[PDB]
Amino acid sequence: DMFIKIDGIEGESLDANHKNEIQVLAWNWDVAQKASVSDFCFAHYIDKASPNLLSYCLLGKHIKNVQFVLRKAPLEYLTIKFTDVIITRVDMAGSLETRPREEIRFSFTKMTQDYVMQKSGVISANYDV
Amino acid sequence: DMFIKIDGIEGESLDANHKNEIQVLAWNWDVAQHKASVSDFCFAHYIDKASPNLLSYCLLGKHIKNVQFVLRKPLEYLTIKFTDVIITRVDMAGSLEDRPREEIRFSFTKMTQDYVMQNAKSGVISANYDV
Amino acid sequence: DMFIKIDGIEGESLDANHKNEIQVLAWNWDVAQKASVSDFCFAHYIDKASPNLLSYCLLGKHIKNVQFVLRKAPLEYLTIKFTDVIITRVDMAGSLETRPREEIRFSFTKMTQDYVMQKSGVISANYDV
Amino acid sequence: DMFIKIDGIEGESLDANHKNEIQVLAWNWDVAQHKASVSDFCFAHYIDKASPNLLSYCLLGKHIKNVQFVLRKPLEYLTIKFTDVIITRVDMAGSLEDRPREEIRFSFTKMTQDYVMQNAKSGVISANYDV
Amino acid sequence: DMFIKIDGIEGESLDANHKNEIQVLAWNWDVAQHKASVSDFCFAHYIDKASPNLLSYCLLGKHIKNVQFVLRKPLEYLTIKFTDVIITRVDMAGSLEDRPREEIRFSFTKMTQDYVMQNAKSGVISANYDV
Amino acid sequence: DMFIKIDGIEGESLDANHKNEIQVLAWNWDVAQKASVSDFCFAHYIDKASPNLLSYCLLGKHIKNVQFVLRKAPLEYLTIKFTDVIITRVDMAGSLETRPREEIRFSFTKMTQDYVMQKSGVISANYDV
Repeated sequence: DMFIKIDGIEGESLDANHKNEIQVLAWNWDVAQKASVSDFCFAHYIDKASPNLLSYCLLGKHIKNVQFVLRKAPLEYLTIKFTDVIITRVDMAGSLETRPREEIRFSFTKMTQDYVMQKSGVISANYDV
Repeated sequence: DMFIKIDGIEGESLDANHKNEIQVLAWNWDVAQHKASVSDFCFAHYIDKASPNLLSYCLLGKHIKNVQFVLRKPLEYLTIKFTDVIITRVDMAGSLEDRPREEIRFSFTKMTQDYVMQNAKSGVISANYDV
Repeated sequence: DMFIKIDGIEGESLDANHKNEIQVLAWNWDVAQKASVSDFCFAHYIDKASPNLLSYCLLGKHIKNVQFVLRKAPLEYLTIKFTDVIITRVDMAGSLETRPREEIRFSFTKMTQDYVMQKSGVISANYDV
Repeated sequence: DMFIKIDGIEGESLDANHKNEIQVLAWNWDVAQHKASVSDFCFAHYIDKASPNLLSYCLLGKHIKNVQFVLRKPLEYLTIKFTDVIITRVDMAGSLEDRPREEIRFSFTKMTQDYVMQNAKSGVISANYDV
Repeated sequence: DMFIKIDGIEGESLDANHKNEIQVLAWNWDVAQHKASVSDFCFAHYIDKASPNLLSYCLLGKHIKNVQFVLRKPLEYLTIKFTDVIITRVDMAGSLEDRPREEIRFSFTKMTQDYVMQNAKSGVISANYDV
Repeated sequence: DMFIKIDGIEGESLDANHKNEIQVLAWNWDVAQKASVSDFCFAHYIDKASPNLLSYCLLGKHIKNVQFVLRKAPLEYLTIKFTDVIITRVDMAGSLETRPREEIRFSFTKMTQDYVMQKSGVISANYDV
């Protein structure tokens, strides 16, 4: 299970620990070679958050915190937290065979990546621009 | 179930609530921030009653006042309404591994997107935009 | 069933209503953005019309009328008629698994697109350069 | 069944009517009008008796007088004959998911294409062309 | 079975002989002669204990003294050891059709490659190279 | 069965007639339009020859003769012999599902291509730069 919590933009997950967050279907992020850091990318079904992701994109409205979480099917073993997020792309599509989905890309000035070991410690990275 | 209702251009859906609109097979649309860059709306349908009218409006650059696109579960949970539409592309194709189909792309000056929530509606979340 | 009737260039269909016309296997056509109108494209097996499509292509010989028809498997629900046609490409290929086929592209100065409703009216478009 | 007979370069077909010609696995050729632009004729065969001769003629730019390509149902229903041929390309390849094979492309100054009709022949329709 | 042991960056393999190293899912590396052009070494692993450290070293341009990559049948038949490594790329991705994974590419100033032969070891064949 | 014998660089085939040569998994070569002659290309599993192909590549060390042979599954029906060979590329990769493999490309100043007919004669080609 994968979830993303976006300040001011609710989704519709019915998970007990992530109520009203966005269920993530796919994601990616990369960093190359002072480094070149790409937009963070996720996919979700078109849902409650969709019209607000579109507005925020179209306006360049800033989002204070975003939190992305991966859970084993129930340890939340990976957490990435982002600051000063800007929604930079919204891509939607559907066909006749599940619901339509949308891919979102966003920028950020800071991040923290926490990985949780087992129950042992935590290993972490962060970055700033 | 997906429908598009285009002013002046009837389709041939036999759905009770969408009689004579166009049944949509697939669609896509995007927006990116380098003012947003907003793509043409794209959809596919079988070649039908609407096709020759769509081809004319395209060839002539003829404006269309209102277009309404709807997805349904049976809740109509997403509606996108576009204003002042111009048909920018008509691509048709068929093969023995079919009915032939056609992709339509179009311009617009404004749009509204409404997502409708329901509980076991409660409400609608909306966005709108204007060139 | 799909058929194309080309002035002066017979095919070998044994259909009762389209005797000696060309059976079409695939086709496409597109129009974009005064519009940009592409060549009309069809595929057929290499047949009686093939050497004449090749000659006409190689010479730039003009063809007065071409008629393309789609039939439900028997209403002829779509008709496209073209004027002043030029054969602009001939592409042939085969393998070991049905017969070889050939793709033909042609230009035209005019067209009429008739769609037939049911039995009701007709809706039509045309264009000229 | 597909055969190519190339002057001076025997293959190893064991077909009765095409003894010692080259069996063809695939081919293609095209012509487009921007004088027509006419592509090299292309075919594939297994690496065989003809291959090292084909490779020599290519390397040397050696002219070949006549090449005859035939498709058969058993009516030989299409024949293309080429004149003054130059081998412009030899690409060979093999893998454990085989016999290795080789694609050959060639130049020509003239060609004739004959399509033979039969009823339950009646005739032939032909085209020819000359650089 | 494939392992990579990276100085200062533990993984979480539970293999007896490679405890706390990184299990590798796929890799690639090449060298071409136009001094040879030598590519970054590339590998993939599941997102694990090593990932945030790998991401830090990348972001900072932090040098890593020794990296050792091993393939095993159970003979460890190929070992490549690299010296003075810099992490040049970190690409991560997940989907519902999974654990997410991550590709890592890295720089190096020297490497040694040993291939170990055995009979029913007898020996090792080696190559080494230095920028 | 496909084999390649490289001067000074042994492989590990256990075939009786090609003991200690390199088992080839795939190969290709092409010649186009004085002709443009590509590098000869073969794939093999990472094996005894691998570290020496890498060294020779990295040094530009010359190899006097290379012999490539194809055998029916046992007539050796095709032989290509190369002179003054240079290893120009080494590309390795593996995954979780047989062993890793490596692709090798090499240059040469001369070659002879012998094809064996049946038992009849031989047909041959060669080239020099």
